[PDB]
Amino acid sequence: TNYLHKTLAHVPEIVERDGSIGAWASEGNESGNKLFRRFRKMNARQSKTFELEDILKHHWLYTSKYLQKFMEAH
DNA sequence: GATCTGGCCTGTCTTACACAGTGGTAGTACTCCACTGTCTGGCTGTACAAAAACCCTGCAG
Ligand SMILES: [Ca+2]
Repeated sequence: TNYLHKTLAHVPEIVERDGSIGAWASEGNESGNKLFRRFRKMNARQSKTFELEDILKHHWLYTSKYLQKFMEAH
């Protein structure tokens, strides 16, 4: 199997090349698709010319350190 | 084999059923900038009088 060669063959080499493995997973991005879905449901403009423009604008807003920092939630 | 007739099909006309909700854009009717000088009315040191509701008291029964 492919996964087996990967996990036996370069793991020490890669964690030497970088210093971790999970710290470069695409994992998080598959989560963020959830986000996209939700936005499309609720903050749509119902116009395919703009729908993406609006979605991207709201998304970017959602992913700024600034506004999250305002989200204290001690 | 001619005839007939109820039941079936096509086409018809009529009453319903989703299409909100979301963002960008604009006109527009409603509201504070700075500058002002002035006045009323709450505040404050005690002393003075006026109401209120009870508690005792006293006379009356
Ligand atoms: Ca209806």
